[PDB]
Amino acid sequence: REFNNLTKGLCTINSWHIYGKDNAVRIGEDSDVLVTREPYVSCDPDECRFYALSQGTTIRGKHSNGTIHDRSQYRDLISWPLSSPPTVYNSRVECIGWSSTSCHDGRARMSICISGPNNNASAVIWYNRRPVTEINTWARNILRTQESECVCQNGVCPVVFTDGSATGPAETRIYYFKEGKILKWEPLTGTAKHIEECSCYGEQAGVTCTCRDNWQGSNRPVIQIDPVAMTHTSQYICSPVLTDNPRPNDPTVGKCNDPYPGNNNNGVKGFSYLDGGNTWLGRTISVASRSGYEMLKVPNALTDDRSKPTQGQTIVLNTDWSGYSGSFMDYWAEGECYRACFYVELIRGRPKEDKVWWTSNSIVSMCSSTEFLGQWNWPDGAKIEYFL
Amino acid sequence: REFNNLTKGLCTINSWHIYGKDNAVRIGEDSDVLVTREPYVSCDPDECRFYALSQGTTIRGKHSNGTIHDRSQYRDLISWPLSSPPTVYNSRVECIGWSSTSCHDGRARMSICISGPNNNASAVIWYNRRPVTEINTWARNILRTQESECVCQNGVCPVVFTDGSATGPAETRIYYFKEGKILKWEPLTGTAKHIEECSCYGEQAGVTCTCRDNWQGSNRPVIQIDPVAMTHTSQYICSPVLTDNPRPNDPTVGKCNDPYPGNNNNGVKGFSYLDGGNTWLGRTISVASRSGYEMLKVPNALTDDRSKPTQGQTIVLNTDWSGYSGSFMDYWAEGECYRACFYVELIRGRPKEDKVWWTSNSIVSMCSSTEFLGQWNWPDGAKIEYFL
Amino acid sequence: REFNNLTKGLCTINSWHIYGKDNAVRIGEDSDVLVTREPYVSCDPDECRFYALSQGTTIRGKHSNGTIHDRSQYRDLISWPLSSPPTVYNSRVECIGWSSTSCHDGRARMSICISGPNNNASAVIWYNRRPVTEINTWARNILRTQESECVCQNGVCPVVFTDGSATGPAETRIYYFKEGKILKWEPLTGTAKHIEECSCYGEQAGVTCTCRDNWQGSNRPVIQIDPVAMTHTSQYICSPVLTDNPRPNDPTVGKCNDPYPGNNNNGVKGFSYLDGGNTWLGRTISVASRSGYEMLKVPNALTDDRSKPTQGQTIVLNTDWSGYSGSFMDYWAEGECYRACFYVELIRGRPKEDKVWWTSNSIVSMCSSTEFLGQWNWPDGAKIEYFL
Amino acid sequence: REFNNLTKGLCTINSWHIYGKDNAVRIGEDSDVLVTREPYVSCDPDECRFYALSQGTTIRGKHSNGTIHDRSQYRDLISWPLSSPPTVYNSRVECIGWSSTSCHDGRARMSICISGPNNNASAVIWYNRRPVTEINTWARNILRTQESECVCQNGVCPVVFTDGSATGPAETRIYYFKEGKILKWEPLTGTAKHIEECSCYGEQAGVTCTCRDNWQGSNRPVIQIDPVAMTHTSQYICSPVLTDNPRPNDPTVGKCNDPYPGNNNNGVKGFSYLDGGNTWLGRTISVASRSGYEMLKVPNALTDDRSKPTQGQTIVLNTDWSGYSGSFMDYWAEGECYRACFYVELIRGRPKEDKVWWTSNSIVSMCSSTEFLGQWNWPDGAKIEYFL
Ligand SMILES: *[C@@H]1O[C@H](CO)[C@@H](O[C@@H]2O[C@H](CO)[C@@H](O[C@@H]3O[C@H](CO[C@H]4O[C@H](CO[C@H]5O[C@H](CO)[C@@H](O)[C@H](O)[C@@H]5O[C@H]5O[C@H](CO)[C@@H](O)[C@H](O)[C@@H]5O)[C@@H](O)[C@H](O[C@H]5O[C@H](CO)[C@@H](O)[C@H](O)[C@@H]5O)[C@@H]4O)[C@@H](O)[C@H](O[C@H]4O[C@H](CO)[C@@H](O)[C@H](O)[C@@H]4O[C@H]4O[C@H](CO)[C@@H](O)[C@H](O)[C@@H]4O[C@H]4O[C@H](CO)[C@@H](O)[C@H](O)[C@@H]4O)[C@@H]3O)[C@H](O)[C@H]2NC(C)=O)[C@H](O)[C@H]1NC(C)=O
Ligand SMILES: *[C@@H]1O[C@H](CO)[C@@H](O[C@@H]2O[C@H](CO)[C@@H](O[C@@H]3O[C@H](CO[C@H]4O[C@H](CO[C@H]5O[C@H](CO)[C@@H](O)[C@H](O)[C@@H]5O)[C@@H](O)[C@H](O[C@H]5O[C@H](CO)[C@@H](O)[C@H](O)[C@@H]5O)[C@@H]4O)[C@@H](O)[C@H](O[C@H]4O[C@H](CO)[C@@H](O)[C@H](O)[C@@H]4O[C@H]4O[C@H](CO)[C@@H](O)[C@H](O)[C@@H]4O[C@H]4O[C@H](CO)[C@@H](O)[C@H](O)[C@@H]4O)[C@@H]3O)[C@H](O)[C@H]2NC(C)=O)[C@H](O)[C@H]1NC(C)=O
Ligand SMILES: *[C@@H]1O[C@H](CO)[C@@H](O[C@@H]2O[C@H](CO)[C@@H](O[C@@H]3O[C@H](CO[C@H]4O[C@H](CO[C@H]5O[C@H](CO)[C@@H](O)[C@H](O)[C@@H]5O)[C@@H](O)[C@H](O[C@H]5O[C@H](CO)[C@@H](O)[C@H](O)[C@@H]5O)[C@@H]4O)[C@@H](O)[C@H](O[C@H]4O[C@H](CO)[C@@H](O)[C@H](O)[C@@H]4O[C@H]4O[C@H](CO)[C@@H](O)[C@H](O)[C@@H]4O[C@H]4O[C@H](CO)[C@@H](O)[C@H](O)[C@@H]4O)[C@@H]3O)[C@H](O)[C@H]2NC(C)=O)[C@H](O)[C@H]1NC(C)=O
Ligand SMILES: *[C@@H]1O[C@H](CO)[C@@H](O[C@@H]2O[C@H](CO)[C@@H](O[C@@H]3O[C@H](CO[C@H]4O[C@H](CO[C@H]5O[C@H](CO)[C@@H](O)[C@H](O)[C@@H]5O)[C@@H](O)[C@H](O[C@H]5O[C@H](CO)[C@@H](O)[C@H](O)[C@@H]5O)[C@@H]4O)[C@@H](O)[C@H](O[C@H]4O[C@H](CO)[C@@H](O)[C@H](O)[C@@H]4O[C@H]4O[C@H](CO)[C@@H](O)[C@H](O)[C@@H]4O[C@H]4O[C@H](CO)[C@@H](O)[C@H](O)[C@@H]4O)[C@@H]3O)[C@H](O)[C@H]2NC(C)=O)[C@H](O)[C@H]1NC(C)=O
Ligand SMILES: *[C@@H]1O[C@H](CO)[C@@H](O)[C@H](O)[C@H]1NC(C)=O
Ligand SMILES: *[C@@H]1O[C@H](CO)[C@@H](O)[C@H](O)[C@H]1NC(C)=O
Ligand SMILES: *[C@@H]1O[C@H](CO)[C@@H](O)[C@H](O)[C@H]1NC(C)=O
Ligand SMILES: *[C@@H]1O[C@H](CO)[C@@H](O)[C@H](O)[C@H]1NC(C)=O
Ligand SMILES: [Cl-]
Ligand SMILES: [Cl-]
Ligand SMILES: [Cl-]
Ligand SMILES: [Cl-]
Repeated sequence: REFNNLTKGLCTINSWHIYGKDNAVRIGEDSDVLVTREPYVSCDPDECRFYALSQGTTIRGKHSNGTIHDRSQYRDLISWPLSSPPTVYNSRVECIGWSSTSCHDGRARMSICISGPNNNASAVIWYNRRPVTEINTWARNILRTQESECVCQNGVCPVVFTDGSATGPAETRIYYFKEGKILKWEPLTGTAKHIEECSCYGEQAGVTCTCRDNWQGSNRPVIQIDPVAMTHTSQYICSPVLTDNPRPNDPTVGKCNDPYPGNNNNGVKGFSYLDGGNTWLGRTISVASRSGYEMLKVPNALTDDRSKPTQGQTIVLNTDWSGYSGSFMDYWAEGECYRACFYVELIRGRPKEDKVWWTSNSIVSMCSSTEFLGQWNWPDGAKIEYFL
Repeated sequence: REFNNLTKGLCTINSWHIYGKDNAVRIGEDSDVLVTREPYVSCDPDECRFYALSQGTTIRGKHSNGTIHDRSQYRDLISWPLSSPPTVYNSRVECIGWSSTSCHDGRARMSICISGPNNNASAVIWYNRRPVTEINTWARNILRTQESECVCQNGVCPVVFTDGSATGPAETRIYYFKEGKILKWEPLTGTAKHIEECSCYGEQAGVTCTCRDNWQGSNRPVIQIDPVAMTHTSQYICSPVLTDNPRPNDPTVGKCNDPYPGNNNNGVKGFSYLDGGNTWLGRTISVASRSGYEMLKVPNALTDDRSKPTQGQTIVLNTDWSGYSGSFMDYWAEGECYRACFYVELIRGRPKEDKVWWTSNSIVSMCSSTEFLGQWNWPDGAKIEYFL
Repeated sequence: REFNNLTKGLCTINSWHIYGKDNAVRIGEDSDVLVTREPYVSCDPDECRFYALSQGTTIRGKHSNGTIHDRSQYRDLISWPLSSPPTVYNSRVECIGWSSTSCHDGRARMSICISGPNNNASAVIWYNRRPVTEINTWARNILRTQESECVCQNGVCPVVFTDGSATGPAETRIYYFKEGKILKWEPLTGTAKHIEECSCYGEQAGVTCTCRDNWQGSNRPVIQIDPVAMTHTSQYICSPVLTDNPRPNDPTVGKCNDPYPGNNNNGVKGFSYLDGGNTWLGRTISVASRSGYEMLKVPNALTDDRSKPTQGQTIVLNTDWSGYSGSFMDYWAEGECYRACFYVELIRGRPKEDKVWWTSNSIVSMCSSTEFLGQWNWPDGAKIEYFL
Repeated sequence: REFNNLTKGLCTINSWHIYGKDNAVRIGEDSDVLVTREPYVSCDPDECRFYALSQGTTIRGKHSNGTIHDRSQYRDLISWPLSSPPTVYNSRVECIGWSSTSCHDGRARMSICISGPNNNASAVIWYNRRPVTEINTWARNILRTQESECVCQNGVCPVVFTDGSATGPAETRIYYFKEGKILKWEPLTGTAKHIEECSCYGEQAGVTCTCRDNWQGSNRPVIQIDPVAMTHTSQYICSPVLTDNPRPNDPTVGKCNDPYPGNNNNGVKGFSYLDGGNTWLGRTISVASRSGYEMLKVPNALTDDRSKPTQGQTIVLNTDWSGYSGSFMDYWAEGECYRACFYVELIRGRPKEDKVWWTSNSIVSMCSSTEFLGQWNWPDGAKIEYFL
C-alpha cells in the first residue's frame, strides 16, 4: 500500500551466509527445467523470487542446441520461487525479451524487457503486470539494460540502459520511472563513460550502481543516483583490487576517474557494496575466465587508490564455473538496516564445456551476517558427462 | 464487484509491441504440453490468460496422432497463465467441447463450449464456473461460435453463433447473455452474407466483430453491436486490402455490401481494429496459404472502398506458418483509452508439415504502442526434424 | 459461514449436458497421471472438484502392475480441479485408505477414508482437513462406504457404511455426522435386504440414496433419510427397468420390496434421480458387463412396478467401457432448483483389457438441462495398443 | 495473529490411526520426485505439511548416484503438501543446508538450516521466510540440530543443537528463539549430556524432547524444557523397553541416570510420548537394523525401571525398511487436548539395497485415537527391481 523509501543504511558485513541455491542444472538432467542465463533475484513486500532469461526450451530438450546465443524470439524474463529451479510448470513470464530488469516499489512490480533485431530493439515497461510504456532503440545497436534488479524510492525507480555498438557511438541513459511511466531521463555524465550491466542497491535515499566499462575492463565504474532530484554522479572504484573479468593483475595503485589499462572486448557483469570501512567487493577468482567467485573486504575501495583486502570469503572455488553476479536486498525485512545480498550465476555448458550443445546456469545467492561465519564453497554441482 | 462498461475509445496505434509468446511447440518437444488449436487471449480484472481448445493429449503422446481433426469428445476449452505453455499441470478446464468463446464481465467470467455430433450439437453457457444455460442446435449442422473472446458492457455479453452450411447460407444468431442467462437473441441482419469465427473488441459502448465469410468472401464481414439496445448491423470491410486466406490479389476497389469474389468454401479466422483514421487490419502475407502475418494501417478501411496501407508491421515472416488471429483487450488496465491487442495462432504439423502425425500451435500476441517501434518477426521457433 | 440447508427441489430433467471430462488415460499415456479407480465429484461453495482413490503410482510407472487390486496401503482419497486429470503434481490428498466419501456442509468439508486389512479396518473422519473421529470395523469384513459424495443438511451429514460379507455376518449402518463428530447411528431398517456403495442426493430437507444390493443384482435398493429426525426408510425401485450389472433382462413387472431375482454376489455402484414424473435411472447398456451407459426417463420408477421408459439418452456406447456411476449436485449454484448431476467411471485395463498390467479409469460427468439437447457419446478415448 | 501457548495436555492414546503417507519412492519411479532423507511433519495454523532434506536431484536422475552421503552443497530443507510426494514442482525451499528444524509460533514459521564443511558449519535462522540470525560452529565438528519440528510457547521456541565429535564426547546447547532472535542459550546440564536429533512436543506450558545418546546409548535421553523460565532438566527413559537401534535385547531392569550398556556412538533418531500411564514409545522392531516400527504402551516408562508393554501397535513390519522417526502435533486443532502424532522415514536404496546407486525415503505418519482401532502395516511399497 505505501511506496517504499530507502530509509536505512547497510548492516555491518562481517561475513556472508547462504540465502538461496536452485541446483537447476543437476535437477534439470531429469526434469522439465528451462534453459536460462542472466539470472538475478528480487523481492516483493511478501516474497523473494529468482529471475532469469529463459531460452524457450528445456535443457534436455532438443531445442537446447544453440542456447549459447544471447538474443532470440524464444527468450523471456521469467520468475519462480526462491531456491526452486526454473521449471516449465512453475515459472511465471514477466515479459518477452532478451535483456531485462525488474523491481518492486512497495505497491507493485515494474518489469522491463527488451526485444527486437539488433538494429530495431525496443523496451516495454510493464507495471502491475500490464504494459505501460515503450521505448524505441536510440542508437540502433542492441538496446540493453541491467540484467539485475532496479531499486525504487517513493515510487521512483531509476534504470540504466545502454544502446550502441561495442566500439561505436554508444549512449548510456538513466530513466526514471514511476508506475511504469517516464518521469525523466538523462544521458550519462561524470567520469564513467562506456557503461553497462549495472548492479544496484539502495540505502539512505540513494541508489548505488556498480557497472562494467565496455572499453577497458579492470576497475569498475560506479553510478550514484539521487532518486528524489533525479540526478546522478559517476566515478571508478579506486582500489587496486580489480574486479572485472578478464582483468589485469592487481597493481599497488589503482585509478579513481579512469579505467586502469584493461581489455576491450568482453567483461562480466559484477557488483559491490561501497560503504566506507564496511566495503565489500565481489570478483571472479580467475583473472581471465569466469571461474571462481570471492568476496573481499576492501575498506574505502571507492575512494582509496591503495586499498587492499582486510578479510575475505570464498563463494565458488576457482575450479568451478561462475558467471554474472549482481546485488539485491530485501527492502521489506524487519530491523534497523538493510542486509546486503548478492547472487552468482554458475554457467554450465558452452563455450567452456563444449561436449554439450547447450548453455545454461544455476544460481547461488548469499546475504551478509554480523557474525564471522565459517565459509563453504557452492558449486553448480552437475556432471556434464551425465548429459552426454 | 462492478460490471465493466465500455466507456473508453481505442488508443492511437502507431506500432505493435510484443505482449506474450508461449513457445509451446518448442517447449513441448520435451515437456508435458497439451496439443491445442484455436487459441486466444482474455483478461479478468486482475490477470490475463491464454485460452485454446485442448485435444486431450500431449504432443509427444501417441494420442497426438489424428489431431488434425477439429471435433472430438476429447477437446476442451483450457486457460493457462500468460506466456506459459498449455501443460497438463497448469491448464484449467473452462468447459468441454470443440468450439468456444469466453469473457469476463467485471464481476465474473462467462465461458461457452459447444459439443456433440455434427447434426446434434449443443452449447453450454457457464457463468462463475457453473453451467447456467444450454442451447440446442437450430440447423443441425455444426453449431459453432467465435473461437476468441467475447466482450461485455454493463453485464451484457453479445456472442455470435452459426449453425448450418459452411458453403452456403446458414443461420447466424447474435445472443445477448447476462450472468449466463439469455436476455435476447436476433438473427443476423445487414449485408454480411455469411459469418463464422468473429473476432470482437469493445469501445465506446459498442462491440465490433470482424468475421470470416467462408462461403464467398475474401473481404471480411463486420458486425457492429449495441449491447445497450441489444441490436446489431453488419457489412463488409470495403477496403481492397483483402484480409481472408486464401484470397485473390488486392484490387483497386473493394466491396462494402457483398463478398469480394474469387475464392469459395475456405477462409481463416482473422480480425481488425476499425477506428476511422486509427484503423489497422491483420492478414496472412500469403494469398494462398496460412503463412506469414502482417498488420497494415488502412485509414477508414471499413467504409472506404479504395483505402490502401499508409503504414505496416510484419509480425510473422512469410517463410513461417501462421493460422487463426483474433482480438482482445485488457478492459481493466489504467489510463484513458483501451489498448488494442491481438494474437496469432502459429500452426505446426499437419497438413503443411506432414512428416509428423499431429497438428498443434503456439501463440504470439501483441498490443498497440503510441510510439513508432522497431519491428521483429516472431516465429513458432520449433524444428520439426526434432519430432521425427 | 452458514451450514447449507436442502431447501430446493430438483430441476426438471429434459436431457443431460456434458459437465466435465478428464481424458485421464489418454493424457496419462505420456504424462505423470496417477492410477485411480472409484471416482466421484463433489462441490464446495466456491469450487467443484474431481475425487478418486489413487493407487500410489502413475499409469506408465512400473508400479501400475497389479492395480486391478482394490485394497493396498498405497491408496488414498485425492481431489483435483474439475476436468483436469489426476496428476502427481496437482492432486491433493484428503486422507489415506481404499474406501471413501466426502461432502461439504457449507462451512467445511468432511472426508472419510477407510484403511486396514479386511478383518481389522477403520474409518477416519476428517473435518476441515483435520482428523476428528475414528470408527473401528464392527463385522471384521471390509468395512466400506459410498465411493461418492455424501450430502448435508443444517450441518448433519448422513453417511452409509457396510461391514460384513454378502454371505457370513454383515451390517449396514447410517452414521449421522456433524463437524466430523458422531450424532447417532442406525442399523439398516426397511425392505432393502443388503446394501452398499450408496449414491446420494439432497432435496427438500431429505437425502435419497440409490444403492447396490450385492446378494441379488437387478433392481436397486433405495434409502430415504431424514437428516433432521435422523431416521430413514428403505425399499427397492419397483420399475422393471433393471439397473444393476450383471442383471437379468427387463421383465414386464418389477418388485418393490425385494430384489427382482438377479445375478448373485456380483454388482456395480450406480444411481438414480427419483422424483415422480421427473424420474431418471442410469444403467450400463450391457446386461453382462460394465459396458455402455444410458439414462432412461421412467416416470414413477420408485413406486410403479410396470413403469417403462418415456425418454432416454445414451452417454457411453455398448462398445465402450463404463464402470461405477454416482450422483452429485452443486448445492451452492444460483436459482430456484438443484440441477441433477452424475458421473460415470470409464474403466480401462484389467480385467477386460489384460494386455496391460494396470487398471485405471477416466471420468465423464453430466448435469441435467430443461432443454431437449442432442446427444453424443463420451468414451474414455485411449488406445490400449499405445500402452504396449 | 496470536502466539500459541501450550495450554492443553495429550489426548488419551488407545491406538494410532493413519494420518499421512506419500508413497514417494513408488511414484518417483516414473515422475519427477526429489531424492530426500531426514523427513518430518510440521503444522501451521491452517495446514500441515511434510518436510525433508532434498538432495538437489530426482531419484531417476543420474545425480541420484551418490545420495547415500549426508552433507553436500545440493541439500535444502523443503516442505510440500501433506501426503503428496516431494516433487520438483510442488516443493517449497525453506532454507539451504543439510541439518534442520522448523516450527510455527502461531504467528509465523521459524526454519533453521545448517550448512558448511564439517569444521566450519553455521546455522541460519529464518523467520517469516527471511533470514534473521546466524550461528557459527562452536566446536568445529558438524554443527547439527533436531531433524524434526521444534515447539513454541508464547513465541519462545527451544531448539537443541550439537557440535563436536561423537568420540569427544560431543557438546549440546539449547537455544531459545523468539521471532528468529536468540533470547538465551544454555549448555546441556544434567545426567544426559551427549545428545542429538531431539524429537519434541509441547503440552501444559512445557516441551519434552526425546533424543539419541551419541556416546554410549541404548535407552534414550530426555530433556524437559520450560520455555517460560527457559531452563531445562535432563534424564534417561528408565524403562527396560530400549528404543535405540542398534541396541541390546530388552533387560528386566533399565537405567534412569546413565546410558544402558550397548553400542558405541551410532543410533537412530526416535521419539516417545511420556505422559504417565498414557505413555507410548516408538522403536524399530529390529534390534540391529533399521527394520520395522512399532508403538508400545509402557506406563511410566520415564520413571519406572521395570516398565514393560501393556499394549502395542505394529506400524511397519519387521521385514520392511524403516529409519528415523519423530514427533509432531497439530497445536491448532479443535477440542480440549493435543493429539499425539508421529512419522516414520521409510529408507530405500543404499546401504541396504545397493543394486541402486541412490538413497531416498518415503513417509508414513500416524495420529493417536481414543478408540481401540484395528492395526495395519505400512510399507514403503516400491520394488527395487523396477529401478534397475
Ligand atoms: C525498423 O522498424 C521500422 C518500424 O517497423 C521499419 O520501418 C517500417 O518498414 C516497413 C517495411 O518497409 C514499413 O511497412 C510497409 O509499410 C508500407 C506503407 O508505408 C509506405 O507506403 C505508404 C503509402 O504509399 C503510397 O501513398 C503515398 C502517399 O500518397 C505515395 O507517395 C506512395 O508512392 C504510395 O502511392 C502508391 O500507392 C497508393 C495507394 O496507397 C496509390 O494511390 C499510388 O498511386 C501509388 O501506387 C507511404 O505513406 C509510406 O511513406 C511513409 O513512411 C515511409 C517509411 O516506410 C517514409 O519513407 C515516408 O516519408 C512516409 O513517412 C511508405 O512508403 C506498406 O505498403 C508495406 O506493406 C506492403 O508491402 C508488404 C511487402 O513489403 C506486403 O507484405 C504488404 O501486404 C503491402 O503490400 C501489398 O499490399 C499492397 C496494398 O494492396 C499492394 O499495393 C502491394 O503491391 C502488395 O500486394 C501484393 O502482396 C500482398 C501480400 O502478399 C498480396 O495480398 C497482394 O495481392 C499482392 O500480391 C509495409 O507494411 C513500415 O510502415 C515502416 N514503418 C515506419 C514507422 O516507418 C524500419 O524499416 C526498420 N528498420 C530496419 C533497418 O529494418
Ligand atoms: C573457517 O572459516 C573462516 C571464515 O571464512 C576462515 O577464515 C577465513 O580464512 C580466509 C582464507 O584465509 C580469509 O580470507 C583471506 O583474507 C585475506 C585478508 O586477511 C589477511 O590480511 C589482513 C590484512 O593484512 C594487512 O594488514 C596487516 C596488519 O594490518 C599486515 O600484517 C599485513 O601485511 C597487511 O599489510 C590481515 O589483517 C589478516 O589477519 C587477520 O586474520 C587472520 C586470518 O585470516 C588471523 O590469523 C590474523 O591473526 C588476523 O586476525 C589476514 O592476514 C585476503 O587477503 C585473502 O585474499 C587473498 O587471497 C585469496 C586466496 O586465499 C585470493 O583468492 C584473493 O584474491 C586475495 O589474494 C589476491 O589479491 C591480493 C590483493 O591484491 C594479492 O595480494 C594477492 O597476491 C592475490 O592476488 C593474486 O590472485 C588474485 C585472484 O586470482 C588475482 O586477481 C591477482 O592479480 C593475483 O594473481 C582472503 O580473502 C578470511 O578473511 C578468514 N576470515 C576470518 C574471519 O578469519 C577459516 O580459515 C576457516 N577455517 C578453516 C579451518 O578452514
Ligand atoms: C439428436 O438427439 C436427440 C436427443 O437425444 C435424439 O432423440 C432421442 O433419440 C433416442 C434414440 O431413439 C431416444 O431414446 C430412446 O427413448 C425411448 C423412449 O422414447 C420412445 O418411447 C416412448 C414411449 O412409448 C410408449 O408410450 C407411448 C405413449 O406414451 C406409446 O405411444 C408407445 O406406443 C409406447 O407404449 C415414446 O413416447 C417416444 O415417442 C416420442 O419420442 C419420439 C422420439 O424418440 C418421437 O418420434 C415421437 O413422436 C414421440 O414424441 C419414443 O417412441 C427408449 O425406450 C429407448 O430406450 C430403449 O432402447 C434403447 C436402444 O435405443 C436401449 O438402450 C434402452 O435400454 C431401452 O430399451 C431396452 O429397455 C426397454 C425397457 O425394458 C426394453 O423394452 C427394450 O427392449 C430394451 O431392452 C433390452 O435392452 C436392455 C438394455 O441393454 C436390456 O437391459 C434388456 O434386458 C433388453 O435386452 C431410448 O432411450 C430419445 O428419447 C430421443 N430424445 C428425444 C427428445 O427425442 C435424436 O435421435 C438425435 N438425432 C439424430 C438425428 O441422431
Ligand atoms: C486387530 O487389531 C488389533 C488392535 O491393534 C489387534 O490387537 C492387538 O494385537 C497386538 C499383537 O498381539 C497387541 O500388541 C502386543 O501387545 C503386547 C502387550 O500386551 C500383552 O501383554 C500385556 C501385559 O502382559 C504382562 O502383564 C501380564 C499381567 O498384567 C502378565 O500376565 C504377562 O505375563 C506379562 O508379563 C497383557 O495385558 C496383554 O493382554 C491383554 O490384551 C490381549 C490382546 O493383546 C488379550 O488377549 C488379553 O486378554 C488382555 O486383554 C497382552 O497379552 C506387547 O507386549 C506386544 O509387543 C511385544 O511383542 C512384539 C512381538 O509381537 C514385539 O515386536 C514387541 O517389541 C514386544 O515384544 C518384545 O518386547 C518385550 C518387552 O521388552 C519382550 O518381553 C518380548 O519378548 C519382545 O522382545 C524381543 O523383541 C524385541 C523387538 O524385536 C527386542 O527389542 C527384544 O530384545 C527381544 O528380542 C505387542 O505390541 C495389541 O496390543 C493388540 N491391541 C489390542 C487393543 O488388543 C488384533 O490382534 C487384530 N486382530 C487380528 C485378527 O489381527
Ligand atoms: C517517502 O519519502 C518522500 C521524500 O522524497 C516523502 O515525501 C514521502 O512522504 C515518504 N513516503 C512515505 C510517507 O512512506
Ligand atoms: C455502466 O453503464 C450503464 C449504462 O449503459 C449504467 O447504468 C451503469 O450504472 C454503469 N455501471 C457501473 C456501475 O460502472
Ligand atoms: C437451516 O435449516 C434449519 C432448520 O432445519 C435452520 O435453523 C437454519 O438456520 C437454516 N440455515 C440457514 C438459514 O442457512
Ligand atoms: C500465553 O501465556 C503467557 C504465559 O507465559 C501469557 O503471559 C500470555 O498472555 C499468553 N498469550 C495468549 C493469551 O495467547
Ligand atoms: Cl563435470
Ligand atoms: Cl522445421
Ligand atoms: Cl483400444
Ligand atoms: Cl524390493
